[PDB]
Amino acid sequence: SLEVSVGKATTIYAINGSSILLPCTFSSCYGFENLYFKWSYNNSETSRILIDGIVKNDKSDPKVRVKDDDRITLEGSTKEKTNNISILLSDLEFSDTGRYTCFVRNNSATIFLQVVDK
Amino acid sequence: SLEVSVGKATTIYAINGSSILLPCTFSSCYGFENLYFKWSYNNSETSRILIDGIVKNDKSDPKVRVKDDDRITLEGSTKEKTNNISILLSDLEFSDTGRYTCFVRNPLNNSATIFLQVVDK
Repeated sequence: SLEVSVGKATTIYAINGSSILLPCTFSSCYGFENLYFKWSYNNSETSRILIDGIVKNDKSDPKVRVKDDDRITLEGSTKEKTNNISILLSDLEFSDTGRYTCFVRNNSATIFLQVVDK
Repeated sequence: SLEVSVGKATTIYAINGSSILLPCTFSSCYGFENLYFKWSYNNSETSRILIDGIVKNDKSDPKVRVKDDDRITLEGSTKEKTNNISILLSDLEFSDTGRYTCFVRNPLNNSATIFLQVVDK
């Protein structure tokens, strides 16, 4: 049915030492089987995988495949209207400032995360 | 096809005296004809209309119907992969801080939310 979005990208400010939710949802007009998704981190120096996973079908919650940061928790859920593959990043440091890309296969969203003191 | 979103809501910080884009896009697997949309401001006693309009079809850019703030410009466009009905709010003041809602109706309905915080810096 009729869906709305604030876009494929946004900027989030988060507090040093705290946690933050990196939001991403997806949808398909023609269903899906074993959908692959991946969260990655980019800054001007380095790039790396954070977590990836599989959404088996439109009635199964996302499941983690590999994870490269213990501070990350998958916070996904599969419901009638929304396929949620958001992640929680805990114990933030200033070095966590950067671009977070969520890639979905069988498109990409971008979170610009800025870690601040207050 | 395959779409991705950062959600139906976000928070945007903007600078006093400047401008800001309030983003919203919509999608319908069933398509649409003469889709109605409305931007409202919600941190008052009663909600204040900002601008509403119509998207005729998947090949026509959004068009303004009524507008209640001359500081607002529709920045919409209709392309193959994206139905954009964002607006630009110029000449920001601190009183512009609040909740912005973008409502869409297909002749069901849905709504996206922008929490705008105006700061001096």
